[PDB]
Amino acid sequence: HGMTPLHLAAKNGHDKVVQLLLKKGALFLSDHNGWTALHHASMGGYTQTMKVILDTNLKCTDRLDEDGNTALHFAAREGHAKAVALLLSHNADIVLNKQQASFLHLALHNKRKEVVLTIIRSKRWDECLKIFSHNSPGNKCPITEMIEYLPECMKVLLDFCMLHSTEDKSCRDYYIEYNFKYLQCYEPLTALNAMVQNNRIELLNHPVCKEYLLMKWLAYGFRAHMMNLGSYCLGLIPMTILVVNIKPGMAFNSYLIKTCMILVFLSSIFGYCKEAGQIFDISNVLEWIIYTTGIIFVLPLFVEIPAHLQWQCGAIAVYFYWMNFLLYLQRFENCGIFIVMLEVILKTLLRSTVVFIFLLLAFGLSFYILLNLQDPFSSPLLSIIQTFSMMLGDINYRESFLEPYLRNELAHPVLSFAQLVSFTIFVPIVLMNLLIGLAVGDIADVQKHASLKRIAMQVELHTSLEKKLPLWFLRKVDQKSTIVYPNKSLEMEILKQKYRLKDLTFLLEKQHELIKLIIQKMEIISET
Amino acid sequence: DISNVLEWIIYTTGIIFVLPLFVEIPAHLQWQCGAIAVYFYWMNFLLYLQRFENCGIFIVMLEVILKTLLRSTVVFIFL
Amino acid sequence: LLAFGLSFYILLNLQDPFSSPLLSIIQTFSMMLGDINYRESFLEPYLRNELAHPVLSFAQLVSFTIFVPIVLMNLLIGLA
Amino acid sequence: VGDIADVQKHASLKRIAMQVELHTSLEKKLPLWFLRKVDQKSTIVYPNKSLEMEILKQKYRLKDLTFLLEKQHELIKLIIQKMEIISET
Repeated sequence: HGMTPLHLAAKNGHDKVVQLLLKKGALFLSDHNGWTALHHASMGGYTQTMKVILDTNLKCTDRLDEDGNTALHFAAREGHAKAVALLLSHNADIVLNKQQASFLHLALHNKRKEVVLTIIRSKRWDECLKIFSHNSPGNKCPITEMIEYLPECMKVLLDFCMLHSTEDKSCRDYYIEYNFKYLQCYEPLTALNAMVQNNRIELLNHPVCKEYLLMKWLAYGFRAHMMNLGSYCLGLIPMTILVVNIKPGMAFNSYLIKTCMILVFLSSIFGYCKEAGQIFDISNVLEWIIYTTGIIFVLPLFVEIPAHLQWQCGAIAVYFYWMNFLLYLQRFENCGIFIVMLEVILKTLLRSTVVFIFLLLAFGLSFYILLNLQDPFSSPLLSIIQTFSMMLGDINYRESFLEPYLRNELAHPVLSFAQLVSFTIFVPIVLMNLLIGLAVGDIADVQKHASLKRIAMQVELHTSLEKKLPLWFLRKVDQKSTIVYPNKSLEMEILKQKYRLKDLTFLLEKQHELIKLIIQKMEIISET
Repeated sequence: DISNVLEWIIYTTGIIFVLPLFVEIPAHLQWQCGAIAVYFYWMNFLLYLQRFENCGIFIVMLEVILKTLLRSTVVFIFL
Repeated sequence: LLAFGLSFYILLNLQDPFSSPLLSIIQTFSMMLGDINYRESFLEPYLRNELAHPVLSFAQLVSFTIFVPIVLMNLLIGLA
Repeated sequence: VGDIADVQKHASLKRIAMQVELHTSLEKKLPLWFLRKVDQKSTIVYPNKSLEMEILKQKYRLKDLTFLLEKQHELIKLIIQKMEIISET
């Protein structure tokens, strides 16, 4: 196979033979597949023998195999944290080699926890961040790979980003400093966008990232709504203060309404000045209704219109302004979840109303046919609205059933009561108890991961902004460091147990095979 | 066998509704038979959408609650 | 509530229980539970043609009766 | 709420189990010669138009482990059975 007795001695880790072979000139040969002996000491992590090799000649930390790997890779693959610490104790170079994968990434693909704890805790660390190749097909940054595989190593890395001094003793000046040099690399927010795609919630609740989002929020994110929503609120309020300060009947054409009339008119065509808004299709049809009927409302600034069509256009206007204003509060924090719940139930009900509109059509026609001569069932599309108005428990039953029954105005009396107890079972109880049960299942689904959802919403908001704002403006507003004065699991538990058991049974193989070897080579005379 | 009794009601009262195509009937019994007809047509039409994909689950939920309530209404009818 | 409260104030002004804002908006708050009157508020004015915008009001009403008594009150149960 | 969450517990399986019931109820009614031209058995698509099995996998690895420990321990009994000693007596 190519092996030379220095390599096998380092393969099974016996320090006393590897020192004497080096004392009798072992000459550090490379075998087939290029595995010099320090790779064998790394593959196994026999650090005592590794101390022997390093203290003699040092012409092995630079050797590459036929894969081009160093022994830092093979110590990281088998995950021997004492070995890499001994290797990083000396000046050991790092290369990307025939896979364009580096040393730190290779520790992460084998998911070895303890070595990358010791990597960041050791010195000579920041250049290992910088040595990851850009535009690599499998692993661009190491920090996004740490998000992809080992989140707890990211957590202790974030623990090094946060500083303290004078620990709440005077409590009037208390110093807390953060560092955000890790959350950068162009493409924005890459260390944080990786957290939500690998849905690592504890890293998002880590107080470095909360202060990191609060930096993006206070620099421009809170200012973004004040230019966005504040424009819309400038379109909103002069519609609303117009409708209160005039009666809904008459038509208009003092010294407060004329400026109010033009103000919604300019903001409507300001909405038409954009085909799409600058911040990233329910709102597209909604604003299009909003922008049409706003102009038609204040159209008596230019041409006379009848008051009937004017106020009709105001009805669609003021209803849909505040409806879309509810959609502008969707991208907030304290008010954000209740819109998301509201749209899920609305999307649940609207994909359910294509089913139960026939249920309404059944009772709607059957009440139209049973009790025609009453006024509230005098027509279809009056019987079917009344049936929709009786969904909640608004069955009238006195002026609709009893007071006509005792004067025998019921056409089919035994049928109508039989329809009614069928009705009062069907839509107010079993539909409305179905329709509650869809809500509780959907809201608990939302509240299952709501804390991740509002953060994933908020990091979406900045990344949708960051590809729109010019980068020269970014350069002065980013701070990348804060100074804070406060005086103003069961799945990964078993998964960690699986890797320890799989390592255990692998250690039992080499033990059993070696125990086969003592039987293969042991003399016997007395037992024969 | 819910549809078997349902169509059997559906098929009787349909004929009795349009029975003035052949023999004259009073209007009171005619429209009475139309009331059972148009109510149970759309009720069974809800059962034909049961075997669909986008509309399928809401019938299955509707029948479970109805089977829950109807095995409960033998108790609370005394209440 | 401000959307339907003004929209009912603008659609059916000439009734007494919507005769003013902060009377239309309390009545809209009182119609949260299923207290949509619908007889003396919609039907009995419609058959005498006292509705100013009839196709809009019913279109507002089925939008209303969906929105606040069902999906808000079923949201608000689901938070409980 | 208890019954709907029971339905939504396995609804995605339920609508599929409903749909495969629908075809199999049909397929034993349609004549097989009509089936022969309408089946295609190949498609061409243009888009431009767990915790239980985790422990269960761990049980089989542990049960194999303790079985490997039996043959190891029995063989380790065998080296004691056949090994000479003089100095320790």
